[PDB]
Amino acid sequence: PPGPPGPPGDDGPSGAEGPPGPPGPPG
Amino acid sequence: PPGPPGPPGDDGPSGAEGPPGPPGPPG
Amino acid sequence: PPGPPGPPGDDGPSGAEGPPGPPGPPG
Repeated sequence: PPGPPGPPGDDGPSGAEGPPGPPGPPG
Repeated sequence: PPGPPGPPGDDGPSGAEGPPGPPGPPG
Repeated sequence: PPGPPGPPGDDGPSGAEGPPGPPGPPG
């Protein structure tokens, strides 16, 4: 009689920080 | 025998908001 | 005995794009 499956894995790491925004308005 | 490994974890959470974009064209 | 835990999940999605940059320098 084999054991039950192990616990579900942890959630992965957080994704990277988002890319920079669009360029600002003209001065 | 031991049970098999558990189900794979979910994807991680979303990253933080990106930084501000480049400064606009000069006046 | 129970199995090993599942592998940790994938890296999450990227954070949202940043806000628009600061306005350009003055003329």
